[PDB]
Amino acid sequence: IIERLVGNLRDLNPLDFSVDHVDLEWFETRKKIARFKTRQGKDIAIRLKDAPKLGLSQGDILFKEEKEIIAVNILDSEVIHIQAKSVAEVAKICYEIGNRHAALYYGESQFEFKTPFEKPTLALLEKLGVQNRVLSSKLDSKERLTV
Amino acid sequence: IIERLVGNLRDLNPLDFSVDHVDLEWFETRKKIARFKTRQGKDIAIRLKDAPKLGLSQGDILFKEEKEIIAVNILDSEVIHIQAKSVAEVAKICYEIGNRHAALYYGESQFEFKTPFEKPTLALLEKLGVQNRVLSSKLDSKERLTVS
Amino acid sequence: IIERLVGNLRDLNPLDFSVDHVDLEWFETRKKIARFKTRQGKDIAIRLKDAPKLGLSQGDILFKEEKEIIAVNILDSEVIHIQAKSVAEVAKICYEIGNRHAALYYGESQFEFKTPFEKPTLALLEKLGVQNRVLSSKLDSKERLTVSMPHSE
Amino acid sequence: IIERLVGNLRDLNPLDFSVDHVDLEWFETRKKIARFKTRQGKDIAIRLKDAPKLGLSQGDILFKEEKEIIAVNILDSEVIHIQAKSVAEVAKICYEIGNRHAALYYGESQFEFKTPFEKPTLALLEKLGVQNRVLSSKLDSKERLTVS
Ligand code: NI
Repeated sequence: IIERLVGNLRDLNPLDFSVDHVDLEWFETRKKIARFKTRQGKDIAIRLKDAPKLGLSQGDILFKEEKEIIAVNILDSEVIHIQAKSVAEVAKICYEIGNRHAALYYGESQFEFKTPFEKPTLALLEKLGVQNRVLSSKLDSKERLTV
Repeated sequence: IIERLVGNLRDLNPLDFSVDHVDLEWFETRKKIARFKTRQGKDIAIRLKDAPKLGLSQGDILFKEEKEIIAVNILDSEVIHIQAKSVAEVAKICYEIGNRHAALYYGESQFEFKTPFEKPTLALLEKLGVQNRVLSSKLDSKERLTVS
Repeated sequence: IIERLVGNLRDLNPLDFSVDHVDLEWFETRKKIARFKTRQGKDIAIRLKDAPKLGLSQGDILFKEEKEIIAVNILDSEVIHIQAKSVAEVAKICYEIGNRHAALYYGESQFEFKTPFEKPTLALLEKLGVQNRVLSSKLDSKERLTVSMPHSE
Repeated sequence: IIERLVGNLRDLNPLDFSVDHVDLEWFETRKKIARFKTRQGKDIAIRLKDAPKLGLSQGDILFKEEKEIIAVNILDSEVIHIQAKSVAEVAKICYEIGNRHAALYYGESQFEFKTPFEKPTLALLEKLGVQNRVLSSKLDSKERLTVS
């Protein structure tokens, strides 16, 4: 029964280790009491203090033992990436989506923002006519914009 | 009844023209119709074709008889003035506010933003710890952020 | 690839059968295109000719060939239950929550109601003080309460 | 400057008095502070200590000198009068209106509620086959449901 995180694979870790991942959808990282069957059949429960608020993230270690580990993996989803030309054009998108109540994440870079696919968020984005694309990928809860 | 934009005395206009405007509070800027009595107690009503979708801007030139101008003044209001420290910070603000369903205006510099004062909001802005000042101020219908 | 329902188990079916439930979370019952894994091996896609409007329900028969059945189990989750004293009160909750854009479901009797636990939704429910216990419980689609989308459909 | 809700009229008091009325719409009762022109000529100096949440109700007695009084008349407005046939349906309605962040008031009959008139809100009410009827009427902020 897991209680606290031993950090992240990201912070090396050249692996090197055996890793059992725990495969979680994006909408599932804030779960607090939970039971899980791991990637390799294994069992693992979670009951956390100072649960990372924003959510659990890519490669979060639930369990390290010698060279054995369990990390969180975060399953890829359908996703609208967004490219604002300008700092104004950012504010505009963001308020807009806010107003919509959609979810919203930072991109890999400056004027990039990903939010889940939804046919009407598309809609919006075309209306105001912005640079988007749908790409199966990864919305780390670390990237989110507070509820 | 009055009908046409002839613009906005931003195109100075160091007057040259004795001025008499109507006073709308900032949201009353999108009546498709209504009547009021101007600031020097004169009369005229409204009708609306093609009046810019965002609302009436500051100094929207209504009437003209020689030099004697009838137009629009937007009263100043209590206003939260936000200074973002980074493009990230902006986005947060906007999403967060736009979600609140509150209303937003672009500011003076790239990173400045203006919304009506409320407590819920001010509050919020401090539970995110952005720097801002509460000021009394005009809100051009033109620097509003749209919604759709 | 599955097309439409074959009724429910409420229509017994005193099983007497081998149900292989597919396991839905509360908000998953309304997709019409999605790929599943039954409780045991089987792969299962759904493409739904005339989906029920409010969603899939408890043990709706997704697949009925011979004895071999595959029905919908709906997972449990933390529900704020709500028992509320009068028609006035009801009317508040509901309004206050619709504004919150939260999910909301008719409970067992005329006065009770269920909603997904979040913290805000609860925090207020005390802040205005209606009777409510939080319970691991099932949220039946059949018993929703339209939707929304928030603001304009 | 007025503070005092000197009281409210319906505590008879059956005039008894000359009473000058000042006429606001429902949307205008909200403020602690701002200014005005009365039925017969005049103009109001005020702020509000205990601005009863809700706001300025009907004939909340503002100023009072002899049989010389002013107080709040509130104008009629189109209103949607709703008759929910059961609590099942009370809930579906309330919720679905709150979901529009629209406005809503307790009724008079038992499964009656009232909300401003808006062409989409209407649109709503018929989709559900809830039965209503649009009437010009009063709106007591003593009757608006809250949102916290
Ligand atoms: Ni909303």
